[PDB]
Formats: sequence, C-alpha cells, structure tokens
Amino acid sequence: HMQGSLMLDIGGTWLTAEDRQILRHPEVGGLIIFARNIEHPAQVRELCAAIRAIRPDLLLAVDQEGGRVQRLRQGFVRLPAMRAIADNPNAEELAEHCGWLMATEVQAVGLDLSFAPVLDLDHQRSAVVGSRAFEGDPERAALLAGAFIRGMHAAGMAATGKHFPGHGWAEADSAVAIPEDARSLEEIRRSDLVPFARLAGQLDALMPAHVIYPQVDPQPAGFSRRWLQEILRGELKFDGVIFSDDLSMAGAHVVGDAASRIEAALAAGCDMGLVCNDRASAELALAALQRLKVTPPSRLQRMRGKGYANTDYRQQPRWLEALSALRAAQLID
Repeated sequence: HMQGSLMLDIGGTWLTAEDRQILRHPEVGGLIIFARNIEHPAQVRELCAAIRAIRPDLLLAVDQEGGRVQRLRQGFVRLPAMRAIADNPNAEELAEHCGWLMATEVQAVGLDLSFAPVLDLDHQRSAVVGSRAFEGDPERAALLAGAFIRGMHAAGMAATGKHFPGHGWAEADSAVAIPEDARSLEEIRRSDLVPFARLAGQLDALMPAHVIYPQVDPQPAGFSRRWLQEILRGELKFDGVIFSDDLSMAGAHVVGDAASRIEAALAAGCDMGLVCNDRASAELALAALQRLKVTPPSRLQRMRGKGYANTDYRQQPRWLEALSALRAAQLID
C-alpha cells in the first residue's frame, strides 16, 4: 500500500454538516485553521474538541502568518518577533521561552501544532554583493530558531520549518508566474540551505518552497524528487514529515486538478498534501487518495502534540516564569 494523507480546511468558525462528513474519511489526516476560523481562544478550544469527537487522531494545525492571529484576534498571548529576540545577551534563552509560550498556548486551545519556525533569510537586494547585509547571517538564524525549537519541544510540540530550501532569494516576474531563484546548487547550499542543513536533525517536519530553482530541477521544490529525495532525505539525512505546499495555489504551475497534483506531491516524497481554501478541490484530492487506497504515513503521528487542551495554562508557574523572563528583558509589557 502506498502511503499518504490529506490536510484540508473549513469555511467558518464552526463545523457544517459537510465538514463533519469529509472529516470521517481516513485519508484525511489533518485540518488547518486560519484567521477566518478563529474568534477567540475559548471558541478555538471548542472547535478542536468538536473535531476530536469525530476524529481523535486528526492533526490540528494553525497557520499564524508570522503572528496575525495573536493580533487580529483578541485573547492570544502576545510574543516578540525574532528581530527583537536577536538583540539580547540571552537571545537563545529568550527564543526558548517564546517557543515554549507559543506552543503551550496553541496546545491549550486543542491544536497539535503551529507551523513554525520560519527559516527563510532576509537578503538586502541593493546591499554590496558578498556583504553581511547581502548574505542574511544564516548561522545566527539557525542558532536562534534552534533555540526556538527547543522551547517548542519542551512544551511537547513538533516543529515545522519552512520554506525548504529557502525562498529568500526568489524573484517573481508577473505576479502569476511561478517565482524563480536561478543560482546554482553550490550557491544555494552555502546560504539559504544553511539553516535547513543545521536544523534538519532537530526538525520534525518541513514545508517546501513554492519556488523553482531551474539550475537544480525544473519542478518546484515540493514536486521535485531531486529536492525532496536526493538532497533533503539523502544529503541532509532528514527523516521527518514532508508537507506539500498548498496544492490549490496553482498559478501557471499546470499539472491538472488537485487529484493529479496530490499524486505528484506524494510521488516526489511528500507525506501529507495540503489543499486550502477550495472544498471542491479537497474532495477531488480525497477521491484520488481513495482510488490509490493509501494508508497514513508511518511518520505522520510524530506531529501529534503531547500537551493537551486546558483552561488554566495561564496560571501555571512555568507560564508565569517564561513571561517574567521576557518582561525582565524588556520584550513585553
């Protein structure tokens, strides 16, 4: 039996009858919630509880978009960005507290995971070529995100890096065409690949970039056997979960419908296909998984959170200790 699974999403802040029926299918292994599914923490905890009453084994993920939920949604704990953390004598300690705080609250409301940390690099386009601004400091980026991952795991949450192998140098041409990064493999390996190489042993999952690297392979990372099998699993020895990219973002990347795209993603080596913002496409990908008679990836349940839904997390001593460490470093309040 081929292995594979589908992660999908819903329309609203509660489950419709159609949501409840699609979640029963065992090929569906996950659900991801976005800002439009989120009112406040109490509502999210209850939505997750409703989903687990149908499917206790489902993986429930939140995509926070660099922190949008904590911010357009009153009630979620509020945490410094990594730039603010990097500017401290105890930046690694402070990064751990943030990963711990973020993962503790996310699991408290019933989610398994947040898709974090970002491993992409900021490059200063117009800086002098070869200068530090031009290069983005990948070694420090991996240090801090490695400490952020430590806090995540200490709270019992699996860590997902993105977007492999790094979209920091990608260029878009016509806002519909697929972004490209035309450098050679050796150039990529020495820069945007570095945080992935440094942390591949610690990450539980990776999400591929929606970027073509033409000198390396004609296909986007997440549809590339070369990127996913040769380089990531082979050269980087990565043994965790590969998510696909959003299979319903398909601007000029013509493969066919979501059915033929999830087959392509699974064939390149992804474990779990993501189909967001398109119920009818999610149904098409589901049917494809059914025709292939897939069983879940043996790796999949590694993503399962070890914390648990609770309402008193904000009055636990460890919680107060982490916020008070962020306060003493002038990062909150």
